[PDB]
Amino acid sequence: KCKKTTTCEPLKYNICLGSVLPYALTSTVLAEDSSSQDEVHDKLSLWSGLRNAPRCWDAIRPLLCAVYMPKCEGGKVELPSQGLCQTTRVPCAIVARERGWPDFLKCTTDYFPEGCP
Ligand SMILES: CC1=C2C[C@H]3[C@@H](CC=C4C[C@@H](O)CC[C@@]43C)[C@@H]2CC[C@]12O[C@@H]1C[C@H](C)CN[C@H]1[C@H]2C
Repeated sequence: KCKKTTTCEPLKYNICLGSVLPYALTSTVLAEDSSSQDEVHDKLSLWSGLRNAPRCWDAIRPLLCAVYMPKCEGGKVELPSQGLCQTTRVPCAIVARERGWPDFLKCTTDYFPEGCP
């Protein structure tokens, strides 16, 4: 569905690349490059190397937050939508040409299901 069974843990940080998150629990299961919130914070630091291109940086940040620090509640996590995923393809093409999107950040419907509420 638009949710995935997981383990909820309390957010280590209330902040995701400049934005305050209106929830308290999260999970790392969507970010398949991170096995803890420490590594999540690490990989987000690396993602911050993109803020020299405000074009992509303004687009990719909701995506990064939705994937790396998603809202968890009752053993499930909110999955990022196809709509959100698609909006980053063009303005963040620099990511694709210089190293390439990780598989969990590519716009397949398994990671980013269409028609989410
Ligand atoms: C910021 C940046 C990126 C960090 C991203 C990478 C996509 C995938 C991952 C995997 C993820 O686990 C960690 C973050 C990482 C490495 C993306 C590629 C483009 C760029 O790398 C260039 C380096 C260059 C020196 C300057 N310009 C830099 C930027 C255009």
